[PDB]
Amino acid sequence: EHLDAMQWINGDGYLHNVFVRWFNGDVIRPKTWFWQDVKTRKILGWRCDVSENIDSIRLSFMDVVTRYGIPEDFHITIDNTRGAANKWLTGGAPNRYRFKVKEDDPKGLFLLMGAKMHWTSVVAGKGWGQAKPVERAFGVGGLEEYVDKHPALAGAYTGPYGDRAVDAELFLKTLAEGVAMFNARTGRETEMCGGKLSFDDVFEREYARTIVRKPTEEQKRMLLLPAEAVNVSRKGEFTLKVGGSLKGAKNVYYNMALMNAGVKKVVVRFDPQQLHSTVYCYTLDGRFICEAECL
Repeated sequence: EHLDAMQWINGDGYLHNVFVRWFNGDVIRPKTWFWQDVKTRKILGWRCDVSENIDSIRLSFMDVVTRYGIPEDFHITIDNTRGAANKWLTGGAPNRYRFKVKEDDPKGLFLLMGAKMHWTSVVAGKGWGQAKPVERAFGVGGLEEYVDKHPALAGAYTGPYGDRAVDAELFLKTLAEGVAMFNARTGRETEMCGGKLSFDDVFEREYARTIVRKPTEEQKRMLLLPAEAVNVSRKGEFTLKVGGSLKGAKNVYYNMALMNAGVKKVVVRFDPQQLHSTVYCYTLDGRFICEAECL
């Protein structure tokens, strides 16, 4: 069969060999999850964190569908043949962000998005080939040249440290630029690129020949993490004591609709990266109420 851009995406992980001082002050080795388009080899999204966990899988996917939309025939692969995604397929401590996070099921969420999940290197019934490229350079490993071995992180690079540790902000900027350069690099030796184009070129060309649908706000919000219900004061404000892997803070959120309505408790959906600005409030039974701004 024929393969469209975005029709089949591969999820892969990467344990970085660089010591980084994270937002909470701890010096750790970051782990990043990447979603890659199988046809063009373009990296479409990622999330990096202190450890391997489902949160990164779930949130990087959200980034991909928000940015490119959802194709009508969508295949997703997380090759756990040799148990390589095992640590990633594990919900972290329920209090990894200090405040407690509600236990839910991401698997259910993907299937609802209209994604056919696969746990092997191939898609049954289609002669599309394999998820991971045979050429290490066309996959996630090819990024070590642009990231882990970038001159700027050389002091913190350990290879396959409180004084050497580089800042989380510098590492994350370097990661984002390495991904950009990996995609834009021309002269790619693949069928689509013919030794001339970059992954970006072929992706832009083929993506324009694909039929995708944009995700609704609700869909996008269902991929956000659910925190255990917090109380709302009479003023329509509630608090989240942020911490764990994130920089400690006692965040207070607000929205008029919260007081001028009926609720005492509310379930908060959030993106760890946006905790500082906007979260989404839901009733204990799941009805969306409104979004709240960090005061």
